[PDB]
Amino acid sequence: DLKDPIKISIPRYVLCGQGKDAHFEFEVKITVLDETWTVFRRYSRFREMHKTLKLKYAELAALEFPPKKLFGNKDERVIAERRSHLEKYLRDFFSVMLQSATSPLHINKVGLTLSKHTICEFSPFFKKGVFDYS
Repeated sequence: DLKDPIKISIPRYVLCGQGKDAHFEFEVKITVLDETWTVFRRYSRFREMHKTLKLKYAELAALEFPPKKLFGNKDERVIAERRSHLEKYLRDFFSVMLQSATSPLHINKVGLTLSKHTICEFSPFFKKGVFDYS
């Protein structure tokens, strides 16, 4: 309960945009303790998060971010595998950030408060934009 405070899943993906602005976005469902919310994020956004946070926190050097091949990303099977790898990435991301003692989210940091608020402050990837919902 308090030892597993952040849960995360990507139950589905959705095709957004029309023409060949058309791209997949992943439905990220996140629960921190009591609070649950959902954001839609394209692969680009996950990668930008990883890059940004990997230089701020060293414990994230051990994390391997899933690559994207140049061709073949219109195949739904590729996208489905991506959903899985991105969900595993997010789950490893939180494992590291909660268990690394050097981390601002270390479960045992004194006075650590954990909420949607502190998570959204920690990374704006998780901040709700226009299609996102609680």
